[PDB]
Amino acid sequence: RTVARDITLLECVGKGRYGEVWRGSWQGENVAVKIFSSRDEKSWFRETELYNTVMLRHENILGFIASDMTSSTQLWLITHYHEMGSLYDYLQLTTLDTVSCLRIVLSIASGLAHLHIEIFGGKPAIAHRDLKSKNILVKKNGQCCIADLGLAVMHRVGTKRYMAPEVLDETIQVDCFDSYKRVDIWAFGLVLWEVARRMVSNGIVEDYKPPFYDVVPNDPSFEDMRKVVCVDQQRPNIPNRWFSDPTLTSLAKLMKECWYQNPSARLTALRIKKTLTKID
Amino acid sequence: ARDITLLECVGKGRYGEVWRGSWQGENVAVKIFSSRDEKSWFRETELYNTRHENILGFIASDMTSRHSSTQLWLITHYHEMGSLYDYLQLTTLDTVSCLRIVLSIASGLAHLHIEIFKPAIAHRDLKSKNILVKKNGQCCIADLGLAVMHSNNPRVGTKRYMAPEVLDETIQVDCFDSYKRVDIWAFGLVLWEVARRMVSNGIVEDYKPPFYDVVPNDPSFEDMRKVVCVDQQRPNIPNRWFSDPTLTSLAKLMKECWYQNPSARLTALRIKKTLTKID
Ligand SMILES: COc1cc(-c2cncc(-c3ccc(C4CCN(C)CC4)cc3)c2C)cc(OC)c1OC
Ligand SMILES: COc1cc(-c2cncc(-c3ccc(C4CCN(C)CC4)cc3)c2C)cc(OC)c1OC
Ligand SMILES: COc1cc(-c2cncc(-c3ccc(C4CCN(C)CC4)cc3)c2C)cc(OC)c1OC
Ligand SMILES: COc1cc(-c2cncc(-c3ccc(C4CCN(C)CC4)cc3)c2C)cc(OC)c1OC
Repeated sequence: RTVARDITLLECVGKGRYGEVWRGSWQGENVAVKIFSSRDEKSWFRETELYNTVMLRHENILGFIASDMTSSTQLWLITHYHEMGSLYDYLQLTTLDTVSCLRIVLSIASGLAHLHIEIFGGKPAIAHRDLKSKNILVKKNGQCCIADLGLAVMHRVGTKRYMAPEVLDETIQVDCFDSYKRVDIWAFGLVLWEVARRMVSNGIVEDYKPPFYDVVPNDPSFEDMRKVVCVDQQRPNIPNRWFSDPTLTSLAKLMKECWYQNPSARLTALRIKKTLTKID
Repeated sequence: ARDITLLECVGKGRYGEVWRGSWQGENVAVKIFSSRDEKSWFRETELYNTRHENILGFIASDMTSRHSSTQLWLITHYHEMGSLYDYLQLTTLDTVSCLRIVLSIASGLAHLHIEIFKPAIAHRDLKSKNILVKKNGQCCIADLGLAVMHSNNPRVGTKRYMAPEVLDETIQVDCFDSYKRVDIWAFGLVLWEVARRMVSNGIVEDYKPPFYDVVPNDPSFEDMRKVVCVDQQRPNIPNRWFSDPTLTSLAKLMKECWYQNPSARLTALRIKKTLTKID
């Protein structure tokens, strides 16, 4: 039999330190091709090792197609393609209503709970370790999927803006898998804040801002972040207008329970999921 | 043109399957791994991320999945003439062919073993089936699925070729030098398999695998341990070899691969040097 490995690279939809993401075509089908830089080659190996250990298949987890190494060395990760792009891009120039806001955040919680839970007979527990709005893609059915398991760990390293206090102050209990779950929940709390801001209530909505936009520069340093999160113990602002909306009022409670300095006190993904199904 | 056509199965076993294929009008080899061997696929892909005339040449490595099923591919150059194990079955050697083969294996292994500033690599599964014969009469080493790097769970490769310290599980698991030493033991056995097939004074031995005479067919780990560790057996040197200067030199080399004390064994580089001195 023939094995069609020909993947046409049609347009570049991302270019960073990680390398490049291309919209590609394989047998008429849209695929996403991440071409890794030498800088980021370790992320190809860790993600490939993860998918070689457990083939994750979930609505809210970016769909794996292939890992390819070709002879210098070329490292490609091939996934399902989501034309609407990242949540980060989508929130820039889209507002939400109650239904579309809750659909996004419950799909993210569902993806994250699925990563975090050990399923027997099954999958190991997985912590993502780089959860942010850029690593969440928007699907046409209004649900989201979590992308980029390049830093993931199965039972410091992530984007500085989203790092939990225990990462920034190096108190993270590195011997405890639960520590990495708790770091994901912190970041989930920030993403929730970024989404809730874009949900309209009483004709009011906040403009898109990244977490801590008002207290750190662009490309905050480790020290910038540690002073805000660890020393001053600052948390993102909850606007007054949220307290006139029952949904944003319940989401405010939820995000604050993801932001405790004490990691053990934070909600679990499974608890967040239960709470989000009782909202509306 | 990334397209690959699978033309015919050249091998089938617990490791999976290997296929002669076409790719850009060139012959290639395509290994599709068994589910059992997924960790080897990943380890080999890591190794190949680190090129040499006597190492199986890498083209590509792929993990593919839809739904619950995964395929693991390794694409390499194709060697028409097959494995050394195959080649030795119904070919005899003269002095020049015999040394060319063993000097090329020693070169490949020296290249694996030596850090370039490429890490140091111990193969851990050296055997005639994991060596391929090139048209120029030289060989290349294949199968880095168990290979270890230096700038992991059980102690196991192919039973018949396992070093005494592997069979009695006294091997220094944390010492990289231990893994090089296991390669030299197995290389000694490959030297013996090859030398048996070199004609001297109108005499040649039939192809036999290491320990053919002293263990049951398809020997167990206990079987190998009994003969290597308890009975202290080594492959027999046919007396006819001692009439030949080359086979006399090779018999001396392979005994310096077979000391029970791993620290006593020659280095790949010393074997390369000695084989370069022999004519
Ligand atoms: C190697 O590389 C790539 C390959 C492919 C690709 C193209 N056609 C067919 C396949 C295929 C899948 C499964 C079987 C068999 C094997 C197991 N048996 C039990 C029955 C089923 C055969 C063939 C693949 C894997 C796509 C790629 O990209 C999307 C590849 O990467 C560039
Ligand atoms: C986070 O990480 C990964 C993401 C993806 C991925 C999958 N679908 C779609 C996209 C995408 C497409 C298009 C835009 C923009 C382009 C400009 N304008 C027209 C709006 C749209 C953004 C994003 C991406 C980036 C693939 C990956 O790997 C192959 C990723 O790495 C795991
Ligand atoms: C990697 O990606 C894609 C691959 C393919 C594809 C192409 N040929 C053959 C296959 C295949 C066939 C059969 C088995 C199984 C059947 C059950 N049992 C008997 C074991 C063997 C597995 C695999 C696939 C999955 C199609 C895709 O999309 C249409 C892919 O997505 C881009
Ligand atoms: C050991 O290891 C790997 C080997 C190879 C490989 C490369 N060239 C040629 C071959 C070959 C061709 C043909 C025969 C013939 C011999 C006589 N006849 C009765 C049976 C068939 C044998 C062997 C192979 C097996 C590829 C691999 O992966 C791509 C290997 O895995 C690392």
